[PDB]
Formats: sequence, structure tokens, C-alpha cells
Amino acid sequence: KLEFMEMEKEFEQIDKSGSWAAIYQDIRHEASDFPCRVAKLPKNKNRNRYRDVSPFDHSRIKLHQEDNDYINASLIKMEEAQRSYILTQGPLPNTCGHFWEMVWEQKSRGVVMLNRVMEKGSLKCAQYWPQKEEKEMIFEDTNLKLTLISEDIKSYYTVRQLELENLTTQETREILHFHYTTWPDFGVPESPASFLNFLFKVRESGSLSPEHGPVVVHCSAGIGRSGTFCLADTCLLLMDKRKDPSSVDIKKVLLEMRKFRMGLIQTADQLRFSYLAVIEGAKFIMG
Ligand SMILES: O=P(O)(O)c1cccc(-c2ccc(C[C@@](Cc3ccc(C(F)(F)P(=O)(O)O)cc3)(c3ccccc3)n3nnc4ccccc43)cc2)c1
Ligand SMILES: [Cl-]
Repeated sequence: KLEFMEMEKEFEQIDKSGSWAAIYQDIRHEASDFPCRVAKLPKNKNRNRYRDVSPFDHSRIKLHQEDNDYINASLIKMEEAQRSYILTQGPLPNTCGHFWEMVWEQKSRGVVMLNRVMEKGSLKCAQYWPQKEEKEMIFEDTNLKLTLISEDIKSYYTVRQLELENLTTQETREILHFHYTTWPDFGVPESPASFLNFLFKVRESGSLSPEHGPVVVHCSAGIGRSGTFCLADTCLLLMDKRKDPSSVDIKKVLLEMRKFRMGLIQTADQLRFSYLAVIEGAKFIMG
């Protein structure tokens, strides 16, 4: 089955004819448009990192808390691939509590962070997890306690073991934190290999299994890097479940995803990268 020699030549083709921008732009202007009335209510202003990025009302995550149920987060549900993800923004100083509250209510087992607390000057994200085992964090508002249990730092990413405790029901759960540290805003990963490696680590940890709630994925705004990550994972699942990998149309898959959250994948290059990553990854799995 040198059927991959076709996908790869197809890639070199698009690459050759410099058609990536066209393909990407076409997707942008075909993407779904849905209302985001809740995100725009005056009371939720300070809960949004960015003015022009909001969760659609139909797929937004609702906090089971009584007061205000809003958080800038979206549930992406892929039927065929049979995987779900929650994409959200880098927590704000006033929303770290809400963030971990969502992780608890949705029963997530993993958190995937693709940005850095500080990016190109000025911290583009709050330090929502403990950096020192001995300095756990307590979130007054949502009444949760979080403790760093251990962490394995590597060259382009860090894996952390955390303990999240609901101080009301006195229950505790182990949350795995996968932080990819070398992915610039509006840029691509250091390399396809690093990316796939980080992704396989997330997969084998079982954090993506249907046993748990959906994995929480975020970057700064929760659309560029987060969209690339999920698009790649989902497309890899489809190439394995389809009797014919070539049948996977990444353009359609992204559009499908864009029905749940606006602007997933922010540059023609990220789209290209996700393609490269999917082919390399498939070749590896089907070995
Ligand atoms: O207007 P539409 O409806 O056609 C539409 C549809 C979909 C997306 C957008 C849409 C797409 C991009 C933006 C850029 C952004 C937020 C944003 C930040 C990082 C990332 C990221 F990619 F790096 P990450 O990886 O973290 O996701 C993605 C988005 C912004 C850009 C640069 C710096 C600060 C803010 N921003 N938000 N509000 C703004 C007001 C004035 C100027 C810039 C603004 C806005 C809307 C617009
Ligand atoms: Cl867009």
C-alpha cells in the first residue's frame, strides 16, 4: 500500500503550487457563523481574554455554579472520530477558579496547554497551576484546592501530575497537565516529530479515553494552536478508522470543528503543519 506515496505527492503538489493560503482562506470564508449572545452580555466582559473571540452559545460550557454560569470555553464533538474536546482560552487572573471548576464538573482527566504564561513580552496568560509542590493553590470562589504532585520537564514540553480537590464534597482527583512549551503565537511547533511525540504522550496517558470527561485544551485565545492540535488528533483517528486514509478530507474536518468554535487554526502555515503532522503520524501508526 504505497497509497501514502500519493498523499505525500499530493502535499508536494499543493506545496509546489503554493495553494495553502487559498485552501485556508476558502475554509475561513465558508466557516459557520452562530450567535455568541451570552459571551457578549455586559456582566461577562471581564471573563473574556479577547474582544473578538467568543464561544458560540450552542456549544459553550456552562458552569454548574449558581451565580454566573459563563466561561469562554467550547465543547467540540466529533461524531465519526468519536472524540470530544473542550477548547478554552488561557485563564485570566479572575477566571482560574472558573477554569478548575469546569475541569471538575466535566470530569476531565487531562489539561493540554500549548501557550506560555509569558509570550513576546507581557504575560499572555495567568499562572493557574502551582509551580512548587509546597505552595498549593486554593480557589476561594469555587472552593477548590490544587496541588503540584510532580513534573517531568523535557526539552519542548513538560508533563505534570496535579491533585485537584473539591473542598465541598471532600473528593480528590488526579489531573495530568501536558504543557507544550515551544509553540509561538500564530506560529507552528518546533517540528512535526516534537508535536506527534507530545500528542502520543497525551494519548497513551489515557486522558483522551471515553471513560473520562473531555480533555481541556487551551492556548492563549483557544483557537489557533488549540485548533491545530485537535484537528491533527481527530484526523489521525479518522485515518485509522477509515478503510481508506485518503478519504480523510482535512478541509471538511476543520469546517466540522469550526461549527463548535470560531476561528480554529489561525494561519495557512498551521493548516499546512497539521497536514504534515497527520501524514507523518499515520505512516508511523500504520507500521
Ligand atoms: O470577525 P470574524 O467573525 O470573521 C472572526 C472569526 C474567527 C476568528 C476571529 C479573530 C481571530 C484573531 C483575532 C486576534 C486577537 C485575539 C487572538 C490572540 C491570539 C490567538 C492565537 F492564535 F495566537 P491562539 O493560538 O492563542 O488561539 C488568536 C486570537 C489578538 C491578536 C493579537 C494580539 C492580541 C489579540 N484579537 N481579539 N480581539 C481583538 C481586537 C483587536 C485586535 C486584535 C484582537 C481576533 C478575532 C474573527
Ligand atoms: Cl479565522
